Amino acid sequence: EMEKEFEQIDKSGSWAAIYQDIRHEASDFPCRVAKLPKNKNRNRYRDVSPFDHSRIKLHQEDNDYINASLIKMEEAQRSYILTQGPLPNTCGHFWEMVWEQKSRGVVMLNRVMEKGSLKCAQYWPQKEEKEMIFEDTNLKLTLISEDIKSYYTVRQLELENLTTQETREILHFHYTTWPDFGVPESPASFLNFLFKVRESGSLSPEHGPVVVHCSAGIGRSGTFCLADTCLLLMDKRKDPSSVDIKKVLLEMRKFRMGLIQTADQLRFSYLAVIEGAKFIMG
Ligand SMILES: COC(=O)c1c(O)cccc1OCCCCNC(=O)[C@H](Cc1ccc(OCC(=O)O)c(O)c1)NC(C)=O
Repeated sequence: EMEKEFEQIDKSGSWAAIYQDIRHEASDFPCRVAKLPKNKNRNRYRDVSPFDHSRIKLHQEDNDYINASLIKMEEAQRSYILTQGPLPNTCGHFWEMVWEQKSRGVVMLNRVMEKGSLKCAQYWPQKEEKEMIFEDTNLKLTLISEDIKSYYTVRQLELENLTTQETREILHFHYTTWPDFGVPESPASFLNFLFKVRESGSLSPEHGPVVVHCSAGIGRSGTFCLADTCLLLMDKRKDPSSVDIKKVLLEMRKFRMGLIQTADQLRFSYLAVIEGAKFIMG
């Protein structure tokens, strides 16, 4: 399978090379809207922008920009919205996107503070009695319940459109033990987290695209979506060994830049997929 290739790359210690090999072949499209001066304060990293063709547009006549990309995998029949961790002034935009895109789940793969620094705003209420209201996009957010586990937390939230008093349940999956720029020692916990997301229905067709993010929404977020899509493919195809992870990644990079930030994450993606495969086949 892809495991065969794994050893090959591992025994010859050529990951770094194979990873750079993908960076060179990766797609490159314009990000003009993201670069407008008008949107300077809406971007966390100047080097991490959404392409124009695949960017998510907010549904407002004001400024429709938000650093977020719709990754649409045709064959896998799955779509994901990869975005940056919300900034102090984009939290309203963030929840507007979730509402407008009909998303059921939000997957956060980073902690608010990492390496002693702020990597994202506290964009969701931490206490039931303290609901948040985003005045700029006229939305109300409320913590309904919370389940704290060893390496991840699942929060049930309620998002309400104050314009129409319409309400929806949003599931928040918080992977809290993923070292920044690194990868877990064992993919098991990662995979276990992925399946929890799958079991909630948030990745299903009857719902809008799941919202995935870390700090930049490319490294850890990339690893999450690459593994999910790969497993889904082996699951659907008549040949579970026909799934080319490198092909899947590149196909994803057509929609957002920098997916998979280090050769290590690439190696981890291979592991996560290979291991997750053991389940996909009985
Ligand atoms: C490796 O670079 C690429 O693949 C790449 C490319 O090929 C083409 C265009 C852009 C690319 O990627 C561009 C990213 C370059 C790396 N730059 C940085 O460290 C940060 C942004 C960043 C990136 C990944 C992160 O974690 C992700 C995680 O692990 O969860 C993160 O927290 C923050 N920028 C600055 C200057 O503060």
